Amino acid sequence: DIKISVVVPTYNTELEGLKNLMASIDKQTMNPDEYELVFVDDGSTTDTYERLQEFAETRPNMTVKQIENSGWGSRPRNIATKMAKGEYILYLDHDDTVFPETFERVYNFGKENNLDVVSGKEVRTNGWSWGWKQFSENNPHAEEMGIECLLPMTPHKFYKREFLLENDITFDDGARVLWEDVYFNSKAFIHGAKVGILADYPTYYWIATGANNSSSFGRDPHEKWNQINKLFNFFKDNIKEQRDLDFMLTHWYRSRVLGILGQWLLKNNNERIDIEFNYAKKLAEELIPAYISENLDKNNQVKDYLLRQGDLDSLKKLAQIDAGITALSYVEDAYFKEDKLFFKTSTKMTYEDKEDFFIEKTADRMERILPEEIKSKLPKEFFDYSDDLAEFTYEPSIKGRNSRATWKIDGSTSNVEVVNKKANLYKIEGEMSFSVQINDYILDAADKKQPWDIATRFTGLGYTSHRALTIGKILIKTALINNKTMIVYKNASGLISLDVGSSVRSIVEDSGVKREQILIDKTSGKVTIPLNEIHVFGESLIEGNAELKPVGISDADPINVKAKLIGEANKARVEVLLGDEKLSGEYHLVTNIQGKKDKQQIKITL
Amino acid sequence: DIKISVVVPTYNTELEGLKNLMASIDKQTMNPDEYELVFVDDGSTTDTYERLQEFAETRPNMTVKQIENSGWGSRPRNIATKMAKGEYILYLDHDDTVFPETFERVYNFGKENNLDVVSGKEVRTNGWSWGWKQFSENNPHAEEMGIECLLPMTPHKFYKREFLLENDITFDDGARVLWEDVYFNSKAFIHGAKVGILADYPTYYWIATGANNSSSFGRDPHEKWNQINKLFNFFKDNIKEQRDLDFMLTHWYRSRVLGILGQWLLKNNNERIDIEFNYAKKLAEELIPAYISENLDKNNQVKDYLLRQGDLDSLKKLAQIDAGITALSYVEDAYFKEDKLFFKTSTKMTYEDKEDFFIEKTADRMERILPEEIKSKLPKEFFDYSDDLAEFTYEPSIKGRNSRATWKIDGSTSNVEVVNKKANLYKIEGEMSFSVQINDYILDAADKKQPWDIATRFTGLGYTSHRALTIGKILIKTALINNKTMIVYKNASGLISLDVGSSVRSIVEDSGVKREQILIDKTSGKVTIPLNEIHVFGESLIEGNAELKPVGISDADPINVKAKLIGEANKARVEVLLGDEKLSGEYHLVTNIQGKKDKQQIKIT
Ligand SMILES: O=c1ccn([C@@H]2O[C@H](COP(=O)(O)OP(=O)(O)O[C@H]3O[C@H](CO)[C@@H](O)[C@H](O)[C@H]3O)[C@@H](O)[C@H]2O)c(=O)[nH]1
Ligand SMILES: O=c1ccn([C@@H]2O[C@H](COP(=O)(O)OP(=O)(O)O[C@H]3O[C@H](CO)[C@@H](O)[C@H](O)[C@H]3O)[C@@H](O)[C@H]2O)c(=O)[nH]1
Ligand SMILES: [Cl-]
Ligand SMILES: [Mg+2]
Ligand SMILES: [Mg+2]
Repeated sequence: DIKISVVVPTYNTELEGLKNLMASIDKQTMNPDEYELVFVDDGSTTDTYERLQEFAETRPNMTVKQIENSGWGSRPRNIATKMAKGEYILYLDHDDTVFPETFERVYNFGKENNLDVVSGKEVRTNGWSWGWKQFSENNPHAEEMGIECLLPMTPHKFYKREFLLENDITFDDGARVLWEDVYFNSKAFIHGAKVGILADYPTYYWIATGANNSSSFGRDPHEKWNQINKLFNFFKDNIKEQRDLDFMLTHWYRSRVLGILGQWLLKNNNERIDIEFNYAKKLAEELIPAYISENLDKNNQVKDYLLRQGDLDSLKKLAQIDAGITALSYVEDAYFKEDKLFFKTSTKMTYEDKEDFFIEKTADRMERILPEEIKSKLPKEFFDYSDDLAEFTYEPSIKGRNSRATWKIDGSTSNVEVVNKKANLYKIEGEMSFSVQINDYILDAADKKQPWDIATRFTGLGYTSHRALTIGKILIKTALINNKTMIVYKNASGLISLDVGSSVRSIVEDSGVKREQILIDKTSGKVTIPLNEIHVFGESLIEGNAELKPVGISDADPINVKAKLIGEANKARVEVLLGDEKLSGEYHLVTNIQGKKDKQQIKITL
Repeated sequence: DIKISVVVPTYNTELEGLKNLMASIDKQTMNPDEYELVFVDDGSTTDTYERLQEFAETRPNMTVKQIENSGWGSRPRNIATKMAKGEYILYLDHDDTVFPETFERVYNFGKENNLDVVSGKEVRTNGWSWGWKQFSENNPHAEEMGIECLLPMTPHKFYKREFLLENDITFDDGARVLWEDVYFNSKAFIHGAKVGILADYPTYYWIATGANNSSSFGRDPHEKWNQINKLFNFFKDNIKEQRDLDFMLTHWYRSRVLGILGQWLLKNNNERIDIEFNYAKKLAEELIPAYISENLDKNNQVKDYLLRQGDLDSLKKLAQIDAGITALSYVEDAYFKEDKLFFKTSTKMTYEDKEDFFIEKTADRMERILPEEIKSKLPKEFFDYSDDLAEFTYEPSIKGRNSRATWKIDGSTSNVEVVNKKANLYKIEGEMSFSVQINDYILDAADKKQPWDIATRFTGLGYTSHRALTIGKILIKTALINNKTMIVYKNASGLISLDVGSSVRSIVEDSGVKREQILIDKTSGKVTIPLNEIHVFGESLIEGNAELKPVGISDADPINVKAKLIGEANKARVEVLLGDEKLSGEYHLVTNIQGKKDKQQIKIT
């Protein structure tokens, strides 16, 4: 009785990625006798099928089958679903990987709460978030929130196999379609799936390669909007719950239809803009009710209005007025305190991190700044930000540079003010203070030695700016906290990074060394090297080593000796143990804690 | 009867650079009967000597001579100076050029005021200024200021030949030559030269190339500092007036000795740092008197005190703390009013255009923010800025992108405030308002069709930040002012540029067209294309042409037509006068005013 079936459609699969896929499944904490691997090759030209069988040689739970090419992943996933015998199915693409505890955590979460779909936290290579809303907390009763509980609607979730089979839930392969994972997840919810969200552990890594697509399907504007029309018609005809239908109509109208009416207009030729604008206008009139836009922000209500009027020229004019609106955060102070790293940051809305972004106070109204030729074409309520000045968000986030996983940094406090800069003009300014407990984000053992990058997420007046936290001054601060070496620093791009476990930087080199305070107890053979500036909390002992070379003998072998990085009584030191090495004269001394050597140029005389 | 002699030392000269040099000499407004060219070739490995003899065949006023290679430009200039016959000598290098009206303006200024040296405005390829202080106004009595009137001490000035001969002022001839033009200018002032500054017209273009400033001295630390000791010994031995000695001592101590104790410490290896620090310490103790440090700003006093204490570790920490301090200006407003373009800018001292730079208030002192380890080692007055919160400057400037010439924009009002942001911390914020009268900077004819780049200059607390003016939002605004097409815009690098004369952009393209208000007339064959967004001041009548080409023809060869951009009242228009040419049909209309053609998709049938 198999707990999990891994459905993997392959087609001309790149060999290295296929090997990484196999290693990520082999390293599951779940016992191998309790999951199943089903690979369906979709008529590959490469030796992919031969290699899939070569992989299946060593695995009594991996099944491989070859069919002729179907042009997409829908057909192989459906056949593999009919071949599977596990309780839950994971649709794993041939270029992705899975985190090592995914199978065990997901199944126990699904079995305990009797879930039909488990939406586990998904990681993507690029970006500072993915599912920032939906992956914010575990929710075993997520389907009570509505169909939103399945976003983002990738197919990389865990589905109850008998639920799919009893409701005839398959990927649309009889027709050629984009967003097949959106159809698949919506059908799952329409038939009443009990959904749970597992957000406290990264379950799936969706990897950005360089060859994600090479087909003629979807690249032209006519096929694109044919697919968009088919998706909206699918919602209006199949979603029976009014709340769920309104969510899907609002979410997809805002992102894919109104989404071409902003900066997109500045990145495309007039021939393409004219084609897509007419399609979008026609869809709004034909499929999108007027009430959908009443629950949108002021800016999206402006785009919706001008779209239905065919006033593309005003939209182009608005795209240029809006070009560059953003909110970058600067570090006001960064310091360690007890076992945490503390930050104080500040931001404001600007054009491209330069002059201030402004709104106007006219009478009792807080208005968007527009030329009077634009304001004379719009309902006056659509550029009035009065009822929106308290809807600002300002939050920190972190991202592991190895795992690519992103997390919100909890416990932060912020405050956004609408301040009168000059005359009747108002700028928007934010301040925020937060701390980082690095253990919150260390889930796999690999996470203990990793660089982390800090970012801030600012939303308001309809704009969203999620950008790396930055600092102008040189920032280098080290800490030895409960056996964790930590270095917060301005990296070479001017952004804020945090190294933990000497992944990229040397804590001895960044702390400095009191050279004139080095002690040499030659009877015990112990060389003590006090570190200069370092925040030490708790007791630490990190084993490492060091290298000695006789000065002047430039070709000499390193003399390998043991070393210890010690934190105690809020001081840090490196102790080098000479041991049985007989030494006489001056020597270069280089410490090697956690695989990172210092550049302090230490010389001792023995 | 020669007014100017042009001394040109040559050595393996690039042909194109020499041809440009010869071209800029021929362009002089002065009649060639009143100037001469004296070339001394320092024994070139290339054909440079035979190229010089070729240009001198057609010009009777050019003398060419070759010598054995001396290794530097000092000896060839000295030899050309003995054979020159003019009243004034200009030392011109084999990779530079001269502005068209230099000879005439310099001689007239020098002869009117009986000057031994005319220090004319020098222009460099890179940077937003050159001689920002000395080249700020004309001064026929510049020697009243002291030896400072000759900075920057390049050899690219005009020297009365009789004055050089009578005082035996020659270029330093040696096997190891460095800053020879500093000695030459200093010796000129030591011998009591009447100096005049010609600031209102750019006289010399010192060009940067791919082969500049590559020699053993200045590339090797031991020879570099041996030359620095020669220069300071020269100052104390030869300069006799205390005012001039104090200036040269302070200037060169600050810039070349203390100048390695800042950001230089973060760009060099510890081996070279130790070598040059010990040289700098020994030189400060032996050649620089103690009172010299009292002429310096607070940050330089700190560097001087820690240098004499040999405290390199504190200096390295201070450089780390100081890294990135700057001041970037943003456009708060930019608009055309009357005949000028108006700007409202703002700035604050920051680290790399990010978080604020702060100073800290304690009791009655405005202190630099420093760690206690360093504050404990410093005299208390040296990190107290309170006496220096008054001496901020905030000024605008312009640079011609073709001529490379830089100018200060006058008439601006600015205000720098020290603002208590939070707690006891104080930031430094400045506001500025200025206008641009482009006729101020149009001197030569080529200056009419040029891009102009705008910059701001901020100084205070010992920092100097001269950087391009920048804007984030899309900025495109056009103007037609007294027969001038002017377009202020954000360029491809996010900086403020002003195109005058359509050197980059089509003013019709950026202005828009009232398409429905196109007045047609077969009575005279003149169509009228009104312009939408443009600031029109005064009457304008620009000349140009246009084309007419039908729709959808394979080998469509257009027909050329006359066009005129008209500026009348507060509105602007294009008059594509046809008269008599072709027949009818659906054609296009691409105007071509001042060599720039619009792309607004105009069709007339
Ligand atoms: O003719 C084909 C083409 C693709 N595939 C399979 O389709 C999957 C996705 O292909 P991939 O190269 O990973 O595309 P991506 O763009 O990275 O994948 C995203 O976009 C796809 C297209 O919508 C979705 O199917 C995926 O779930 C989604 O992660 C893989 O298992 C392939 O083997 C086939 O089996 N046959
Ligand atoms: O063996 C040589 C080498 C150079 N030169 C001349 O030296 C002059 C300056 O050299 P250049 O190639 O122009 O270099 P730059 O770095 O541009 O020159 C700057 O730096 C020089 C060294 O201080 C000064 O002499 C110059 O005036 C100054 O413009 C030119 O006229 C050369 O022909 C010679 O006569 N003989
Ligand atoms: Cl440009
Ligand atoms: Mg993929
Ligand atoms: Mg040169």
